[PDB]
Amino acid sequence: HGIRMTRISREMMKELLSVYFIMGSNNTKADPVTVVQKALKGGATLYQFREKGGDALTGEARIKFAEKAQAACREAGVPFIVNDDVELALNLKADGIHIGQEDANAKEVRAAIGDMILGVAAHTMSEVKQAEEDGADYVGLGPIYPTETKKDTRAVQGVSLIEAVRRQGISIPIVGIGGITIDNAAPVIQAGADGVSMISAISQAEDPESAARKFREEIQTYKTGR
Ligand SMILES: Cc1ncsc1CCOP(=O)(O)O
Ligand SMILES: C=C1C=NC(C)=NC1=N
Ligand SMILES: [Mg+2]
Repeated sequence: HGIRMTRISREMMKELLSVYFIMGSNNTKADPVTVVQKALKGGATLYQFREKGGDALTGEARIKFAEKAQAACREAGVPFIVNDDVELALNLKADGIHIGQEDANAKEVRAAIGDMILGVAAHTMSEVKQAEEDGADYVGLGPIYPTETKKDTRAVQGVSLIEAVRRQGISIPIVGIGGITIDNAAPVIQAGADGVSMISAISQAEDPESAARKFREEIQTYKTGR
């Protein structure tokens, strides 16, 4: 994955969303970069650098951690997506940026990043359609299930929005997020999602590599079966 000179295709974007690992240093008790490396080795298809909050690294320390995580992704041949930080994404030549509703304006971000991958968090039909109109390459829908990893969370919606979006004929790449585990991932794909994203199921697993591998196998099976 080099410098993109064209918008990513729907097909490729959907493949990348399969097992979307998201992590910051405060999401694990182990060595951060090591966990990322293990998740990639196990089979994560996309990684999002999400380092924020009172327990996260800041300044130069955060930037250096970002560089190492990006290096790990490059070694695994997996794209590196930055959460919220547009400047960081541009400075590191990340493969993409993921933003939320409270964040900035998707239209503005799309203009600033050229043909880089753009993900937008959406919780309602209106937000999903607006994200598509603004030029997002994918939307993250959730919380699907209960989760404490992110406290300022919206109401749990199961796979309701995913189904609604598909029923309306919207084909934008979708990834589910929120309390997803190997045990409850299948229904997310069955509802019409193109993959699952998670933090704790992998970051806090006693065996992150095996957890990621189990996810990879499960998701592939269900994509073929739907
Ligand atoms: C970042 C985020 N956004 C909505 S729910 C959530 C947390 C995902 O963490 P976990 O996979 O551990 O529930
Ligand atoms: C809120 C989010 C929604 N979707 C994804 C993929 N990541 C997030 N951090
Ligand atoms: Mg955000």
